[PDB]
Amino acid sequence: STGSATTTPIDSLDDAYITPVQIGTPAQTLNLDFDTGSSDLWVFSSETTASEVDGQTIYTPSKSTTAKLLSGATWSISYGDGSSSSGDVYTDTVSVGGLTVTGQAVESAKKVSSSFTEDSTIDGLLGLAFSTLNTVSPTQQKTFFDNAKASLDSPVFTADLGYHAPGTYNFGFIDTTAYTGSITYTAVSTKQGFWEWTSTGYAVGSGTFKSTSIDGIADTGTTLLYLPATVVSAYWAQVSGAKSSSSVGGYVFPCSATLPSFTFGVGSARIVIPGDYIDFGPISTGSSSCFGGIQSSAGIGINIFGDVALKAAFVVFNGATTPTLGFASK
Ligand code: NA
Repeated sequence: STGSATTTPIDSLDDAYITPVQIGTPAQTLNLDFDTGSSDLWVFSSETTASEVDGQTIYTPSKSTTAKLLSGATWSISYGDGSSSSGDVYTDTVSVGGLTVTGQAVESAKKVSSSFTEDSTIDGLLGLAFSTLNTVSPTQQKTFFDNAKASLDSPVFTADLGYHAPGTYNFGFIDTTAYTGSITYTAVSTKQGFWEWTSTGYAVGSGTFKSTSIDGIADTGTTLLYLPATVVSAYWAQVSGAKSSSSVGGYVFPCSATLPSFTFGVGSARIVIPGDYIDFGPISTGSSSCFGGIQSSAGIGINIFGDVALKAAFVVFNGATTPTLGFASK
């Protein structure tokens, strides 16, 4: 089997991407944030505290003939941005892009933090990191990908995120029309439960490539590119008037600037992030200070290849017995 679904930016900045997901029978379609940095499929639901729901579409298990309470199971998750959610668990039929899993754990939120309530466009998350991070207790649950894997034509999924445009998540196949050149594969460590890999270095603009190992994660659920402070300082030093602002919480730059590209290495291959991808616009409405898309990972404890990086590439998440990542230009 295979599946193919379109993923759509939630706003004009590509802050996140939503993908429609069918849950239950008859289908209830919710727009989920596919997150390769976490391992829970959780949804706004008929159980979510009413004051914490503001425009999201909810999953109502009582209206699904295939829903069953997973008795005694609870979940609770905290993300890198300080957001959180928790609740109880149902099993139900879940389909993405035509690919169906029966008996998927659907984590029903009883509580969500303010950042979720305030984002009306995201109805929940679909985690695609390794199932070792799943938070369900006392019986850990599998991701949608791990439950689909054995049925797939190939044990893979691909992320093809758009810049200010829709893109695609595919399950079970490589679309050889979706990228240019060849795919370069690189090793993955699953020790922390992430798609963790080592970039071979970077360049700023037309500058020389610096060969240096940068360990980080491929995380579709993180907007920005978080790299070591040395690398980030080298990038922003090429933008007149850029500076790190403790008040704003990262590097800002004049909105009048033209940003340089940023290149990262994947083995001997190179992925180029155009400068435009690094512009996240005014820090507040009408400001002439703009927020940068490359930020320091110092204090986060890991480097994160978030959407700024991933949307410059066709990315293969190879879930074979020995996982690997692949990157191609597009
Ligand atoms: Na922000």
